[PDB]
Amino acid sequence: SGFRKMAFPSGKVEGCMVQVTCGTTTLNGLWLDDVVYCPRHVICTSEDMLNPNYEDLLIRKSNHNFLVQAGNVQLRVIGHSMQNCVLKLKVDTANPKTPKYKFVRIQPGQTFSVLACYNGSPSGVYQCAMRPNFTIKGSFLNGSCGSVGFNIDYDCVSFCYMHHMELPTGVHAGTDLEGNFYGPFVDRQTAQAAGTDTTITVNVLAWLYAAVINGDRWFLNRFTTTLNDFNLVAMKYNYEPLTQDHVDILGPLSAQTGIAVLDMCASLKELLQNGMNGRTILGSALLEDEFTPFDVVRQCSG
Amino acid sequence: SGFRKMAFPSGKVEGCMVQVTCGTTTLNGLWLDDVVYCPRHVINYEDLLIRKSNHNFLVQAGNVQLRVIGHSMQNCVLKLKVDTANPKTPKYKFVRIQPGQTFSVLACYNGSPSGVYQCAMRPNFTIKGSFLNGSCGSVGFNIDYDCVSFCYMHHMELPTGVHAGTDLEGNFYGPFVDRQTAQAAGTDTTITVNVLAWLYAAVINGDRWFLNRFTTTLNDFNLVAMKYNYEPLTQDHVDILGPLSAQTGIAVLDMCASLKELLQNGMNGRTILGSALLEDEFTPFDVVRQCSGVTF
Ligand SMILES: O=C(Cc1cc(Cl)cc(N2CCN(C(=O)c3ccco3)CC2)c1)Nc1cncc2ccccc12
Ligand SMILES: O=C(Cc1cc(Cl)cc(N2CCN(C(=O)c3ccco3)CC2)c1)Nc1cncc2ccccc12
Ligand SMILES: [Cl-]
Repeated sequence: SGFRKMAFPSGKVEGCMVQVTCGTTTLNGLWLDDVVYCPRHVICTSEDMLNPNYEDLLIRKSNHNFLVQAGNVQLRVIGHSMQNCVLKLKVDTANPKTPKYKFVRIQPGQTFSVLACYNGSPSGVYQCAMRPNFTIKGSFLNGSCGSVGFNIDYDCVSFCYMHHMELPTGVHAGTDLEGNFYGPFVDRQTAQAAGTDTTITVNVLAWLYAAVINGDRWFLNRFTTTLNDFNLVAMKYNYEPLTQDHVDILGPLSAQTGIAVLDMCASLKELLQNGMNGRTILGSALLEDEFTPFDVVRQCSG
Repeated sequence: SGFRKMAFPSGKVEGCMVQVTCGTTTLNGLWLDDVVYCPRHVINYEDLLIRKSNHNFLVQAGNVQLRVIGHSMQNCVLKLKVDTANPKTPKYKFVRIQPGQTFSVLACYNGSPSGVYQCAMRPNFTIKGSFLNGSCGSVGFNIDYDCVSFCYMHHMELPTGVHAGTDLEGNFYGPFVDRQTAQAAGTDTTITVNVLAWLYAAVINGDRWFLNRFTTTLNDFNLVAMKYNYEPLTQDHVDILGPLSAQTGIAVLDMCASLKELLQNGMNGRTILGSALLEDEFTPFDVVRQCSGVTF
């Protein structure tokens, strides 16, 4: 019993964190096999904030300009290349602690663990979700760039995010491990605004199923809804549209609890209308949207 | 910016988790040096233990079976001596924590780490954990520099879905016993010093709507705290929050006046750090560590 915002154990990623220094800038790098991955903005000077030409800045660098530190050992950079917004520093030593891993690009609503790092050293681990506006609500200070987001399945680490920047609203933007930004963001200090964020409806429904599995039913009602009427209502509270894919995805939790998806949708519509009336659901007075259907099944069933 | 429920990096503890099987029961063990610690309920415990041989305890560390060469009990923990010291043993201490203190839990099943989450020792000595059958022996810890302070070992789940366990010396937190008998968690209260720390975290992150011009006395605040099932705030708590008070410019009794108003009037549709409830599972130290980026 119980339901917590649970992160993956971070050890497999901790053994990959290194410090990358280029000039006056120091940030984190991810050392997998003989490559260190990090944000390409590590090559920017104070004059390359707004409109850096990374190809031009990179061509001027030598391998010995990149100082890479793995624990108390300086690694030797023997090559460098850029892939989209990530810099790949070839090193002369393969990381002996390289886990089984994959690079995966995630979709909005997906969750992942973040291992926040400073100076190549892990500081903490927390659970995140890719918001519908492609930002993440992380906890990051200056120096956290290059910290990564990941999931673990079996003994395989799926790296899905690399931290690049904080937007004016305190939310965070980054890329996958192929250097492609999530969202319409660029690794320039030109003014960029996150689009209006919305609630991840499918995740709220998953969390209501988690509540039912854990013994709570107070929010259930005798009603159902059509998918279209639900979306018309949900949109008025800035909830993401619920698609037939989301309904299908909720099938297993529906079968386990005996509450049809559209019946849970009617419960959600009522909660949006009434609020909680001093009650909580799984220790929260707000509807939680950073647990996916897959997270609920994993945490509640194994 | 941002403020998350953040756990310590778990790698140092992951390299200590092993599976312990005794008869039909399988649970987790903590392998430090040449000893595996686990709940004694894996087995009148003295009478049940005397009947066991070393080979009855099957200990698996990854894909390797360890050899048990001795067994002894310390309070509610069983100590299985093994023939091999754990090469991954970190620098560690066993520490007993107090209610209100937080720690990270590395939830494990079959000796394999499944997740990590941060929680607090409730004033009623339970933890609002997230555990399924097979999670016994999972541990709670804090990290200071490179030293792991192990403070909790999971033993059981109470009827309300909350959890009970011991320190690593086998002493239960709370008035619980390791017997398959209905036991109830006492009425819980809110960890006041932690709520104040989290309000300071909100101020540091730009959430100031709940601030007010008022201050209060420690005694008047505690009278209001008692009324709302909040733990008493001591002068030690006030002193502990001193750094956050100096950083934000909000004296602890000034934050207490903000807290009193929140308790008597509610949030009025507003939130603080993304919560519509007052969060009490961040200590003043947690706030300073997170809002300053300390590493391990
Ligand atoms: O965010 C950067 C550095 C950084 C990298 C890159 Cl690739 C881009 C940019 N920009 C992003 C977009 N932009 C704006 O939209 C803006 C701010 C004010 C008005 O407009 C300007 C800066 C900033 N670092 C840091 C990463 N994470 C947490 C930090 C918490 C404190 C301080 C820094 C942190
Ligand atoms: O709680 C035990 C096993 C266990 C160990 C020991 Cl030392 C004692 C006891 N009991 C004494 C405490 N008690 C109650 O007060 C209670 C619950 C329901 C009715 O009464 C439960 C029986 C149970 N395991 C598990 C650990 N964590 C999560 C689990 C989630 C599902 C199932 C089991 C889990
Ligand atoms: Cl995805």
